[PDB]
Amino acid sequence: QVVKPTDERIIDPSTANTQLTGGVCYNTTSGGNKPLAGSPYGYETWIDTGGGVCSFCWYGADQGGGAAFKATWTNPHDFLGRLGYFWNENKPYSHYENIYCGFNYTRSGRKTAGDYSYIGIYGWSRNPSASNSNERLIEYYIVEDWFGNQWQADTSPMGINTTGGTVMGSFTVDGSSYQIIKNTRVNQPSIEGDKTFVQYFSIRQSPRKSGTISITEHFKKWEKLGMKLGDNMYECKFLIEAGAGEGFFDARLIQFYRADNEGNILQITPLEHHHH
Repeated sequence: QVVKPTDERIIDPSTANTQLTGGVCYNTTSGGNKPLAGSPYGYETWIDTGGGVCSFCWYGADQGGGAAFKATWTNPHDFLGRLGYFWNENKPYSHYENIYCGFNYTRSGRKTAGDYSYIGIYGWSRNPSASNSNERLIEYYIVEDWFGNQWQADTSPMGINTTGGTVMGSFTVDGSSYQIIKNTRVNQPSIEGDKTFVQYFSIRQSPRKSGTISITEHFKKWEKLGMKLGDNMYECKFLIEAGAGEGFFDARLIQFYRADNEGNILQITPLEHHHH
């Protein structure tokens, strides 16, 4: 019986379409999470110097929901820029309760991010007590949008031809069905070095550029399908990933908040209510 938060600090994503200015930009790999001053969030950049130049700019603590960013890339090799909650505190996802992200962005069009690309929520979690050694580390995506490619429209959701792995099931939340995929990465790079791990994906069947993501509902449905996250969630951040191409991403809103089952706010940016 989870009640949607209605708190006045929550920015309606559908009309949060005012261009932001005064970004602070990072053009190089950050080497993991880096906390931001005056902010609950941290950023990470993966900018591969064997490929092209990228830029990643945070719009700061006092506008756009506190987590808005802009990114540009020029023929990268798998650029990832991300910003949001960083945890790795040895607490399960359920400790952080009901997690929401309100977003609104523009981006470049179809075929401007290479053959694969991802926009949405991203992170990792650790489950060392899993019987299956392959499932003790988890990388996860909730995919709201992407840039399509030469063979598929950006209006058409990606499938397992992009993600790899196996369709485990589906559910409906936040106005769309989501396809749930599980993939095993065999001796691939990770936050624990090169090893076998699993990826969980929720793919939004109707892609979109603004709205609200009920993140915890994804964690819950993954868990009911046997896709366990374990007792140490690493992070929960908004992501732009571009395989290649020449494009941009520019958020007018990224707003994380957390709330209990009654809907009451536990954490939110900005912290204070809106004097005239």
